[PDB]
Amino acid sequence: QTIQPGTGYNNGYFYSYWNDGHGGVTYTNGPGGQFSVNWSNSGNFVGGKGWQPGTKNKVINFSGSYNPNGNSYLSVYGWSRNPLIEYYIVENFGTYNPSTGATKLGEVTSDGSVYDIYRTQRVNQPSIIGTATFYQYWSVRRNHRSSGSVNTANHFNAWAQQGLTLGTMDYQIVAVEGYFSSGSASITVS
Repeated sequence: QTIQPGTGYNNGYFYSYWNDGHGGVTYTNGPGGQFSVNWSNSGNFVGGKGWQPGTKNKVINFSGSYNPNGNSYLSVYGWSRNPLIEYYIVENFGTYNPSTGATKLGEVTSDGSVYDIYRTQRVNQPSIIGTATFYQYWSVRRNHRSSGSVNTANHFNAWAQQGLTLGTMDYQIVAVEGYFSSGSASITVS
């Protein structure tokens, strides 16, 4: 059930699989909300299941295993149009804290941990509307985990209070992203 890069629907859930074409990634869709990624000396990829379009008060449940060997994240990942924003709610990462070198814009408590909030910018990088310059919003969990519940309303409200405004919501998935690393992960979304 391993597939090419692309999006669509599998077992009622929206999925989005993408990579830079380097190779070494194997993304598979499972039953219901299950999806599995296995990669060894890969390029950069983003894959996972969720909802298209996402909403601003959804409660997202994820469970399974996540074992990275290198640079990788596990997060609630999505975009917003107008303004163009790429947002992460990082639950667990590998060898690199994605917020390293980013300015901290506050904290929020949700689902049993404290999240630190950051903003970064991507200049002329690819996006859901083509090459653009856009901001990234990060909610990085302190107590890492590979299963549990995410109340996005807590993060989206905390972001709004600090001056980080989301526009119209695009896709919103539980994604495994990995940049030139190895690992395996099997996540079930609900």
